Amino acid sequence: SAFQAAYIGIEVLIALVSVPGNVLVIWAVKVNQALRDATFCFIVSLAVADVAVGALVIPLAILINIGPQTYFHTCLMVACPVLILTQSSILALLAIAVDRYLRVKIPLRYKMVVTPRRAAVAIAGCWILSFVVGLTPMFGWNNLSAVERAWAAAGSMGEPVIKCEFEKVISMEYMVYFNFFVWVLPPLLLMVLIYLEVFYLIRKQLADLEDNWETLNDNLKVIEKADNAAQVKDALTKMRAAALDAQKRHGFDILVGQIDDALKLANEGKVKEAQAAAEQLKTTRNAYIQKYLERARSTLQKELKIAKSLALILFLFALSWLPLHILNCITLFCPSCHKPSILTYIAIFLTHGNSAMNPIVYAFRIQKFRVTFLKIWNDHFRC
Amino acid sequence: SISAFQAAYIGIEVLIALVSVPGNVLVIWAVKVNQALRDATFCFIVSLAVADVAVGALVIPLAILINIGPQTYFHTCLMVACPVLILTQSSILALLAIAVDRYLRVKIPLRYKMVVTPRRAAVAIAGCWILSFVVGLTPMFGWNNLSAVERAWAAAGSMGEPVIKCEFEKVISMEYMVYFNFFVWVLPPLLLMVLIYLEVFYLIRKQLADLEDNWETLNDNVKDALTKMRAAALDAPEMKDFRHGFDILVGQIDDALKLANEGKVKEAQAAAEQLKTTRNAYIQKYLERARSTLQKELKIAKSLALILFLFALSWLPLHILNCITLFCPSCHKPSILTYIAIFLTHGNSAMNPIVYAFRIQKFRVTFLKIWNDHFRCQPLEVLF
Ligand SMILES: *S(=O)(=O)c1ccc(C(=O)NCCCn2c(=O)n(CCC)c(=O)c3[nH]c(C4CCCCC4)nc32)cc1
Ligand SMILES: *S(=O)(=O)c1ccc(C(=O)NCCCn2c(=O)n(CCC)c(=O)c3[nH]c(C4CCCCC4)nc32)cc1
Ligand SMILES: CCCCCCCC/C=C/CCCCCCCC(=O)O
Ligand SMILES: CCCCCCCC/C=C\CCCCCCCC(=O)O
Ligand SMILES: CCCCCCCC/C=C\CCCCCCCC(=O)O
Ligand SMILES: CCCCCCCC/C=C\CCCCCCCC(=O)O
Repeated sequence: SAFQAAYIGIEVLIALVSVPGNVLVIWAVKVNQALRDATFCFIVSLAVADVAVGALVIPLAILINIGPQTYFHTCLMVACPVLILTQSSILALLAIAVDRYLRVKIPLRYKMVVTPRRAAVAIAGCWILSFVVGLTPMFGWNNLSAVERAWAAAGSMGEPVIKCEFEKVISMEYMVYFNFFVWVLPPLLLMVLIYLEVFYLIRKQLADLEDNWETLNDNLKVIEKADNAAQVKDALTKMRAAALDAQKRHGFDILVGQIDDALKLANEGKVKEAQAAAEQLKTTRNAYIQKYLERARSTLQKELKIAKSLALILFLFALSWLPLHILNCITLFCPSCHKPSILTYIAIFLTHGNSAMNPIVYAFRIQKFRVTFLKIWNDHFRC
Repeated sequence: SISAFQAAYIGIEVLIALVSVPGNVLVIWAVKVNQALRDATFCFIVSLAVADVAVGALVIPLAILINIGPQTYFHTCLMVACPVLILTQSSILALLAIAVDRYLRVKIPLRYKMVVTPRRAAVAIAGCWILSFVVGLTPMFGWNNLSAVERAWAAAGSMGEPVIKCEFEKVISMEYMVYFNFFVWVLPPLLLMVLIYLEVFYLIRKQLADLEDNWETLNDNVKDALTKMRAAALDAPEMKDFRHGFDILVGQIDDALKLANEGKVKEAQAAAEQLKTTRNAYIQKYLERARSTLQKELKIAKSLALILFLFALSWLPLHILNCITLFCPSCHKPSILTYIAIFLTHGNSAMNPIVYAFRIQKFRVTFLKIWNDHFRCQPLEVLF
């Protein structure tokens, strides 16, 4: 009794935290034009899936818990929404990971590559494939034949009426081989790899800017204290090459022009005059080049900042979801093994609970959601 | 071992669905892309289209599956019967919204934009669907023949839930269909809409009549003429040109009137010639633009009315059939009359897109653009 009330209460509480948060996430993206980006469009899809868990999956579980025995088909139908919705989440996250990859990987062609319509197609695909994976049990892959044998062996007519249990209607072979090994693990590992790559790229790109910045300062010391024009030329050419790398506009025009005006001397062989260019290059550097460096730093570090937040979401997803899979694997491979009910129950509470986390982590980590949620709260949900 | 009649039913259903789904998807497409259709009326036409897409994509397939399929549990047949009830109810309320929107424009044109706002239109839409789900899901809450079938199942002497040939009249209560759905949730909306449109026409025809009255008053027409011209003027980027056309006119009417106090006709003819120049210079624009904008209000109203007429004409037979089955269970009614009634209702989901294309100019131009830009296969036309 009190345990059932506790289950129902915890479920109700998880649902009560889940639904408003994700509705608020979906709200936040619609109102705010600063969140009109591919990443956020997938966060809306991911939020929608979480709203569906709290609004549909958790109520069904409670209704099945408090309810009577059901037909096989009834229990089979009720088992699928969570399979669809959980699958949608994974693909939605994978979309976010590849979107995060593409930005840093192909920044010049990003806007022409990743377009709203393509993002929409990608979204639609996730849901289509999610319905495909989640409805597979409805097509036939289940224990119907296994239960019909026991129903006839017991000697009962018509469709099997049973206590609605997941393991009674959904095939563990399906859950382990099809769902987990094909449709969970490879996306997870691929995403885990993609993020490592995303960090690797950003850290290297940050390193390259500091490399170019230090190269440009280091060679000014070489030019200012050089004996032979050959030393100055070797500095100037590397400074130029560094400037052409750093450019990948008009500050760089003015700089590279002054490097050419310096270089022009080095062909004749006059060091004295080359010091006059060096003083101007320092003026150009401080006039123009600091801006590019600082803005590149800030915009790269902003790419880094989000990546961590989006990674944390993946970590939380994986950490929330892996237990219930491990449980499905150990039940399949070791049916002889006993596994305590509390471990089963906390695993299930973690999965439903995962629908509450995203809105909370967005509020804590992502600045633009924080400012919006406050505005929505103040303007609409304030006492 | 399938009957040619069954094949014909399935084929006609499939064809109706094949005409219905693309048309309404194209209607929903047309409103989204075109900013000229970003108006309250069209926002209800999207909701009405969505309902029709659902008939062709969900209701017609379910009917075919039930037709070709086996006997079902009572609950299965009860569940499958409801979507059409929801969707049909949505249509009526969506049309009623359109009727009152058409009324409000002509009734309160000055305050229309401040009254009928996007959010209010959205709330109104949402309401239609909520109430539609309420009316349509009522049978799922309990109002059905379950107890009536359970008696016969036990009387036959069979255990468990009733398995039966899935028929509408076997699971849905006729009392519900006649008293609740038809008498409360169909007829009053229909009659109210029928009244609203008559009023909408009445207003527009009178407003058109008044402009021609003022125009004819001005052209027929010293004091008795001038006072009527004045009275007509008081009744009567661009607003500046109208304002100033009226300044130039009323100024010349004052310059004419100035003579009438003294009493000199000869000179007043000099003003009359200038007033005709002012009329043809400025006043024709106001008249013609008012004519065009009023006649555009008239043009849509007829199209939207035709949709109501077609809806009522498509839907009333199946209701009459439900009433006569309820009140006269002894009465025999031929199957063809039952079948054409049912074909009409599913068919109604195909009509709206077709009538929009024929009558409404802005949908016609859009459907062509969507066809050309997305669904064109010109190399087949070149291939011929
Ligand atoms: S209690 O023991 O009475 C009890 C009451 C209610 C519930 C419950 O809410 N169950 C819903 C979760 C069912 N379920 C799944 O939905 N999935 C799919 C996830 C996408 C599973 O993979 C799953 N595995 C299991 C168990 C776990 C270990 C024991 C055998 C399978 N349940 C799953 C539960 C208990
Ligand atoms: S044939 O006789 O085998 C046959 C095959 C298939 C169908 C069929 O597709 N029927 C679907 C229509 C069911 N139906 C409704 O949906 N509604 C609700 C409208 C919003 C009705 O009101 C309704 N009334 C009836 C009949 C009418 C005459 C006999 C009594 C009930 N069916 C309705 C049909 C036949
Ligand atoms: C018993 C199952 C019933 C199935 C009904 C299927 C239809 C589902 C309803 C969806 C709501 C559609 C809302 C459309 C609003 C359009 C708003 C707009 O014009 O922008
Ligand atoms: C067996 C029945 C399964 C029912 C599953 C429930 C799913 C309901 C929730 C969402 C489905 C529609 C997907 C819409 C995605 C829109 C995301 C976006 O706005 O980008
Ligand atoms: C056998 C497999 C069954 C497949 C059923 C199809 C399910 C499709 C569900 C939802 C499609 C719409 C998703 C929303 C796409 C729009 C994305 C956007 O523009 O934001
Ligand atoms: C009978 C009790 C159950 C009631 C359930 C009602 C389900 C409501 C479903 C959809 C309503 C939301 C429609 C959104 C309309 C959007 C309008 C707009 O913004 O254009």
